[PDB]
Amino acid sequence: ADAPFEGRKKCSSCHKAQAQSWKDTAHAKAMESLKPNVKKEAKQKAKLDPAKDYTQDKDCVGCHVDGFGQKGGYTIESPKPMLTGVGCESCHGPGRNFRGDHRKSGQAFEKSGKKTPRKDLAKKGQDFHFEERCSACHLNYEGSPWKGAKAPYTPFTPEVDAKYTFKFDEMVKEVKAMHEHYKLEGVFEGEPKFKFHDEFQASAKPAK
Ligand code: HEC
Ligand code: HEC
Ligand code: HEC
Ligand code: HEC
Ligand SMILES: O=S([O-])[O-]
Repeated sequence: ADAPFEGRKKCSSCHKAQAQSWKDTAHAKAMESLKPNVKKEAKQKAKLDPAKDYTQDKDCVGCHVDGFGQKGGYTIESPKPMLTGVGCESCHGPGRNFRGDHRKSGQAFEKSGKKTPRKDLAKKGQDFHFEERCSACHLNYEGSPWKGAKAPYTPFTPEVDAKYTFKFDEMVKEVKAMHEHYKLEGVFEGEPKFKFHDEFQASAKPAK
């Protein structure tokens, strides 16, 4: 089983606070990095060509868009703007099947306070762990600590520069590059629950 990708539109329409915050992160602008003459210095350090247009190179786009190589995902032949940049489904998982449960569950909660178990969403493909997905992009290089590495690899590795060292427990809390967290009403409950969920909700900004 597995759900296809659809893009950021629906998620963004119901979750405007996260979407507006996400919009300003490096992830949202990931495709701009593949354009000619952008990030020239970093590209030279990694021995890449600073003037090359890498926006349609299959050795690069896969980690700068949503669901490359997966059903419903971004393709160089049909590069959907709503799948351009590392977006919502790249971390939360393809949403085709679970976004429907977010709608119905939210309606049920608004009408009667009924909560829905996270177990139902995980069954529909939602990710509440994240490590593996971040790793498929950030730790995808030869000999990396992550067991799933396979080409094409990311040019940006600790070997190129120590700043490219990725540690999940640290980076997932990187407030300068992850979307801000906002308070949830509590529609969903139970396991699997992200290990830092309560920590993030206790420190979250008001839903407004
Ligand atoms: C409106 C019809 C929604 C759409 C479209 C999507 N989501 Fe949703 N989501 C919705 C509700 C009413 C809730 C509960 C909010 C609350 O206050 O409790 C959610 C919740 C989430 C969560 C949090 C899950 C948890 O562990 O508690 C996430 C991470 C989330 N939604 C993500 C998400 C994504 C990526 C979507 C696009 C595929 C998406 N949602 C669509 C309502 C709606
Ligand atoms: C591939 C589809 C990715 C997934 C999944 C995740 N990240 Fe990522 N991240 C990716 C790229 C291509 C970039 C660079 C964007 C650009 O063009 O500039 C990034 C960047 C970050 C950063 C900022 C840079 C840094 O400080 O290291 C952070 C903090 C980051 N990414 C974190 C992160 C986490 C915690 C993820 C899983 C929840 C995650 N990323 C997934 C590509 C991809
Ligand atoms: C996933 C396996 C990737 C492939 C294939 C490529 N890139 Fe990407 N890129 C990836 C990550 C995880 C990051 C973030 C690194 C960090 O920690 O900051 C990036 C980042 C870039 C950047 C920005 C670098 C910086 O600002 O210092 C550029 C310019 C970039 N990537 C270009 C690029 C090109 C041209 C690729 C094909 C040759 C390419 N990347 C592939 C992950 C992945
Ligand atoms: C990986 C780099 C992510 C991207 C891209 C997006 N989100 Fe996210 N989101 C991420 C994490 C690790 C978490 C915490 C999980 C938890 O259960 O605590 C979240 C959480 C949310 C939530 C829950 C409420 C909140 O924390 O604000 C929502 C509604 C949510 N995310 C929505 C969302 C949307 C619409 C995105 C695309 C614009 C999006 N997220 C991208 C990691 C990542
Ligand atoms: O519909 S409720 O989750 O705001």
